Amino acid sequence: IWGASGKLIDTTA
Repeated sequence: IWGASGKLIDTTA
């Protein structure tokens, strides 16, 4: 996950 993957999961890891 880098930035935003879809909508709800927004974490830089």
